[PDB]
Amino acid sequence: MKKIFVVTDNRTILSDFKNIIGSKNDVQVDYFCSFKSQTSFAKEIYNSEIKPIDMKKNGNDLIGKYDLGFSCHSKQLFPAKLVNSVLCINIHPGLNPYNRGWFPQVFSIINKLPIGATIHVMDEEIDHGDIIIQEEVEVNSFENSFDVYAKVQKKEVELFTKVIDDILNNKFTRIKPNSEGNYNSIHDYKNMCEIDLDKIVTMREAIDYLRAMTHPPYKNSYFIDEHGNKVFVALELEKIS
Amino acid sequence: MKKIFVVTDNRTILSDFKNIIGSKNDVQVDYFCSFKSQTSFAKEIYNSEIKPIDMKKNGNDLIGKYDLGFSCHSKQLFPAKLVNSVLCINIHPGLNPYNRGWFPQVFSIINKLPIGATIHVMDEEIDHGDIIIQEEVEVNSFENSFDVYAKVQKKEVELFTKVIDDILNNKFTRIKPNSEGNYNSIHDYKNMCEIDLDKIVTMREAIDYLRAMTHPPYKNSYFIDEHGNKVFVALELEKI
Ligand SMILES: Cc1cn([C@H]2C[C@H](O)[C@@H](COP(=O)(O)OP(=O)(O)O[C@H]3O[C@H](C)[C@@H](N)[C@H](O)[C@H]3O)O2)c(=O)[nH]c1=O
Ligand SMILES: Cc1cn([C@H]2C[C@H](O)[C@@H](COP(=O)(O)OP(=O)(O)O)O2)c(=O)[nH]c1=O
Repeated sequence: MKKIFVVTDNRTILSDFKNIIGSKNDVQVDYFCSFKSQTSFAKEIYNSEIKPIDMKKNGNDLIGKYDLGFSCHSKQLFPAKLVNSVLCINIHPGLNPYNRGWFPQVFSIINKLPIGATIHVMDEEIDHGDIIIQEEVEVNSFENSFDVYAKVQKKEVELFTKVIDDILNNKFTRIKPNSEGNYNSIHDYKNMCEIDLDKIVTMREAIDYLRAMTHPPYKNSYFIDEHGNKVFVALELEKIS
Repeated sequence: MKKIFVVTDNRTILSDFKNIIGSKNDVQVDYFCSFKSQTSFAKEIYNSEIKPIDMKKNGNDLIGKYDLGFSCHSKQLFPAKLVNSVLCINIHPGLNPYNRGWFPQVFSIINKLPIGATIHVMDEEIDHGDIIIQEEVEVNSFENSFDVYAKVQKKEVELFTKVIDDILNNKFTRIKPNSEGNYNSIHDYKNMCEIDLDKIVTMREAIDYLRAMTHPPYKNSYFIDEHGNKVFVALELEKI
């Protein structure tokens, strides 16, 4: 009777996991989310389908109570000794080791490194340890950050569905990542948000930039005009074929 | 009793002109439209508030019956015999002589020549005769073609309200354009609509181009991608 914890701040992921994991024998599972997340998850917390936790403070208190941990779309990072003492697996919206860090799909639309989904064993470093399973996702011309994120998310759930048995059976793939690849900080993102009106680019590049920064309902890219107006920009694309 | 004819394919222009002209004395006004609004105007047709006409063919059959002609957001050209037969005045959504012909505001957002409304006497050429009155409108950074056009169309009506009494009394300002300006044909406009993915531009330029091509509900600018899907693009801006 494996005992499992799952940390997420995503409703859709929370719902998919429950589905996949609740289907399984010999499994008990507690679900946690973050404190920043008290409202998004107000009906479910109150029903206690999930429970806030400060992983920074108290993550290490789950040592000894669980056999297996999962992080999927989780606002928080797991403490080292938790990760070094319990098997913790991350289900991640990018293709390690490319565009590790913040908003992988945004950076992929711009810099053309592969994007996809990875499930990997957690280590002390971010998006860094043994890969269990991962798959690339196509970026089409007509897609923005939101469409690519949504393909990635679905691939995530399909890949976890494919490997959850092996993991609960504690016999599963572990492959070293092939290079260190690259990381993008939240500051790297923030520096791209302000459009530089004088920057020289092809139309291809302006479009790829505008679509990479388009993800309803967020407001991301902007310019500051003459009169000091702050104007946010988003792009819409439609395939007519 | 001054006999006037008005040609439009726009509902709000139609009821605007009804309101303005309809508050004047000693005028009798007939309204016309293209056969292409037959359906979209059917209810006004049945109430004889307006009546389609095929200008190309039978426009000249208006010769002799009116003292004064107006065109405003019509789909049709007045035939030239009708033009030289009576005073015909165009109420026009551009600032003549800049960006005459197609979608003035779209070219102006890109090429920066002014935009505005112009009320002008019609001659045989397009967007060309003596200017009665016209006024520039501003293009702010956050506006697309829809936004600017709406401002221009509001201005058209304003200007017309200001000069209709003069025109009715047959003594109104007519100045010649300061130059021949420039004209943009359908061929110019269509070419502008296909994006050149390889063209080098500032981001200012990319954004001005795309906002100039944004005009809900239409789909205007597009690129052909590597699989030859035709992809239409539009931009949203939001001053915060
Ligand atoms: C905050 C924010 C998000 N987005 C887009 C791009 C992101 O890839 C996507 C989802 O981000 P999110 O914060 O909605 O939701 P998740 O990916 O659901 O978020 C969680 O998992 C991530 C791995 C963590 N880094 C986040 O802290 C955590 O909240 O939404 C934007 O376009 N603009 C934004 O300001
Ligand atoms: C027909 C069409 C119009 N437009 C925009 C540009 C034109 O300035 C604007 C107005 O033309 P239109 O809506 O044809 O109506 P009316 O003569 O009643 O105004 O719509 C497009 O952007 N694409 C199109 O295909």
